[PDB]
Amino acid sequence: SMSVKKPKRDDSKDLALCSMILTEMETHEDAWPFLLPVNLKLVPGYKKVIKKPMDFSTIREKLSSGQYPNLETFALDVRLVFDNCETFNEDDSDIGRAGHNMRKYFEKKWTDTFK
Repeated sequence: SMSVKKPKRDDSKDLALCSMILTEMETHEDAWPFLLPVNLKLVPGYKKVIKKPMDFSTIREKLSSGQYPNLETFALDVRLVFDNCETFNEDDSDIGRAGHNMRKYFEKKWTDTFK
């Protein structure tokens, strides 16, 4: 509350660290469904079904241009990638498995870096 602050967590290395995590996800072999925005002209359903599209390239632009206020908002866009994947793909498909793998991969790096 007013004039009563929790001790200050050092957040000066967050930007750098999220960029590292993002690079590691960009270079994973199961990143391919996620590298670029889904073509809304060529994939029936995607536009109407998926209210907030997200992909790694879009995350990378936002991070590089100060569009993440904190590490929580960045983690949200990353999860959104995989939640969208689950909404639109069967678990038993190459893309559905990629999404599950990439989520697991992310959540470990997140925990190992920040918790």
